[PDB]
Amino acid sequence: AAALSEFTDQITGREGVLASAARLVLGQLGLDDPVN
Amino acid sequence: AAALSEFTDQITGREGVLASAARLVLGQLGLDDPVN
Amino acid sequence: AAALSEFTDQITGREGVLASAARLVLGQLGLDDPVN
Repeated sequence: AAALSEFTDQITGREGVLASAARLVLGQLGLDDPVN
Repeated sequence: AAALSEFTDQITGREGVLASAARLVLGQLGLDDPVN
Repeated sequence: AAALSEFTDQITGREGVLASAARLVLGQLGLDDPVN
């Protein structure tokens, strides 16, 4: 009953979904830098 | 030809879409703090 | 009133969306070859 495949698939699918969506909404991320 | 309505609507709608996607993909954001 | 930007943006965004959907629904495309 190894069911890790479905959780990995959904994690990858929503990751791709957010990556595709956030590219064109001009939502910049990671503008911060470690300055401490 | 005041078309600002459509750009404002799409910005808000895709912002809502990414917010909806964010919560259930356990993607924590803003974990950083200003420590400088 | 140059509005080509919004049509280009939506075309690219939905193209990215369909590409994102394609690669986990195991929908193989282009399996055909020109054999004529």
